[PDB]
Amino acid sequence: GAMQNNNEFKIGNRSVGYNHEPLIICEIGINHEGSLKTAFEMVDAAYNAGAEVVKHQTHIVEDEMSDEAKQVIPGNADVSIYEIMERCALNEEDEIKLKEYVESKGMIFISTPFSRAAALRLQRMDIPAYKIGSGECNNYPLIKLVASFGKPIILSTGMNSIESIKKSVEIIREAGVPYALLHCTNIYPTPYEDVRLGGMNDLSEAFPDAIIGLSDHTLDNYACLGAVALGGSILERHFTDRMDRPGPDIVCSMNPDTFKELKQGAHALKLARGGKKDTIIAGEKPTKDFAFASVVADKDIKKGELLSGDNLWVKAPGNGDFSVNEYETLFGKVAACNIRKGAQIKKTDIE
Amino acid sequence: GAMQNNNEFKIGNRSVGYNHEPLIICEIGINHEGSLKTAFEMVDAAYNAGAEVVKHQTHIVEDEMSDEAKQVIPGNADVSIYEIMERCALNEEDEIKLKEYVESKGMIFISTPFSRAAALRLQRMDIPAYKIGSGECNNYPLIKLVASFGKPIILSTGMNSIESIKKSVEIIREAGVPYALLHCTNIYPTPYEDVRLGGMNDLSEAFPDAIIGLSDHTLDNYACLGAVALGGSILERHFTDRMDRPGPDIVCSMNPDTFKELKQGAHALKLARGGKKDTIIAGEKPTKDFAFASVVADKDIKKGELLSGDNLWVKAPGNGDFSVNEYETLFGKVAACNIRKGAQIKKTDIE
Ligand SMILES: [Mn+2]
Ligand SMILES: [Mn+2]
Repeated sequence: GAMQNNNEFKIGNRSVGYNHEPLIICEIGINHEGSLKTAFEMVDAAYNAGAEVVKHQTHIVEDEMSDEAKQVIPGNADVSIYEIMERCALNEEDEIKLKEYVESKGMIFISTPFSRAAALRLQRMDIPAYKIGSGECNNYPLIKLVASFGKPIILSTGMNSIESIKKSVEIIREAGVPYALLHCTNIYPTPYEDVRLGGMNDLSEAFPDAIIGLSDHTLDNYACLGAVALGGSILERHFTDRMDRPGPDIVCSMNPDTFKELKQGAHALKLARGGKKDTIIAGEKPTKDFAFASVVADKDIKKGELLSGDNLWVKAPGNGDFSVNEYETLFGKVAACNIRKGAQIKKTDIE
Repeated sequence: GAMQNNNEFKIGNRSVGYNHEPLIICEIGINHEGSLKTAFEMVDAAYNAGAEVVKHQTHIVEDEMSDEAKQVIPGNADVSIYEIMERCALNEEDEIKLKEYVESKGMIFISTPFSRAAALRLQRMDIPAYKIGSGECNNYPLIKLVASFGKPIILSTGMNSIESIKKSVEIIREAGVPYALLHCTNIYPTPYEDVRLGGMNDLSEAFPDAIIGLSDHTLDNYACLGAVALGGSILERHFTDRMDRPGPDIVCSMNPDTFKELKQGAHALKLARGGKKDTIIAGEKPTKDFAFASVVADKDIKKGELLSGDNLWVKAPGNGDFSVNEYETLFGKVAACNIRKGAQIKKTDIE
């Protein structure tokens, strides 16, 4: 039940929450490999595919990592995280041009700051909402800074327990900004078996004021579609204009075609999800009228004979005086006239 | 939580339940339009597509409907239900040949009896499990007969409230047979908005011993995929060898290609569904090691100076002596030596 709720906030003019259309975040991330030309090509592909939001990563290497980062390699690469981020990072001027380009296509630009310096850059740019990546979910000092900007926060929760996340949510609530929690697994790519969609329920139950979604790094749309069925309001996958691009995140990115498929599926499952079993569906009425059973004579019954389980049965359609629900209530009734085998039992057939 | 359970039973050698691979029932139904040749063509298409189960409908018109049925038209047709069933019904000899053909392809044959006579025919054939359609979900006399055969029952629950279904489940439990409940909406085709996947949860909560699934009549796989994400164990769609076939149910049927897509998606979502947020994923360890923050000097600190929020900050990677969680614990500590701006704070750097 927890995920079926009225929680909502706006990112600019776009309302997100269970009662709204799911929102797909196209995470270009570092997929541009440091090139504004490639980034624009990817923004073009997102726009033409029907995207509403393009998300960036804001990398200021000096403030985001210490020299130790030069000695440590990610699971999906063979060089240091420092080398990757130095290679892919857009400087401030280029990132400002990227935000302008995204907005010139009528889409929303948001980003993930990976540092204090990055957070401050985005505040100067006045972005409408902040994403906090799973690597920074336990970075309470950074979250406190970002929350002070007064914009909604979308918090990815991979690599963190509910217990760890509580401290971040406390900081966010204290700042008085609305927020979303995205369930996430940070393996690039993520196997289906590690997704644990049930994590979304767990988050929603622990944090009843949270908007809930999924950030994903599997190779396809199945996990995100499943998330929508569960009640997810925000979906995030990395995004590329084409799958032959180089880069460590390309492998789990969606492309224009698969984005379009996700948007279509998300809409269908937004419509199909939730609701209640007992809700009466007007469209079924012709089916109920022909398919439901009425009580019929199973033998010729003479006037004055007793109705029973031996001489009554039930058959479609549902327009007879007695429904199958009343079948046993007729036992012991007296035939008021001769009753023909196969005929519906009428109220006038009994005394 | 209700749908995440250990409930199970077998249909022949095939185990069904939340902890098993989802089972897709290929409901040929009346799609053969009364022709054994067409029925065999459809069985061939199901086999070659990878189907495990072919489901029939067993129609003995005299016992399933009274003469009133000649005056009533289904929502998805323009002739009487009587005319449709008389046209499509396979006689006993032909239905026996159909069961043999399905089994000769190594698939399981089950069927839905729409009458007492049909139920008795299937008992003579010794089918491994019985399906009860939504039109018969409130046909308590028929359910009592079928349950007496001692085989598992798969009960569709469209057009019926939880209250109505309780009476059928009582009968089933009394007979001592295991059972599944399929959530269902009986409009042909069903709009996404009428699916109400939440109905599955409602059933599971009301009937905690039930295996739970979805029977569907939408135009595509989205609803069934959503059902798998929720914990569904049995999926049913009508099945045709090709979509250009005539017949009132063809429109919402899956074909070989879309069956294959559903089977693939059902497997992915069987893997991805459920689980817990706090579960530790071994594969994320390299990400945690590079991405998590450690405490660093934010200024040159001279020996004897106090550590504080002004001269400390936090940065990746996660191999420093102090985690971001310990950031505030260092406030007021005394520098045991000169500490260089940007360096990780070490245990030997404090008194
Ligand atoms: Mn990511
Ligand atoms: Mn059906």
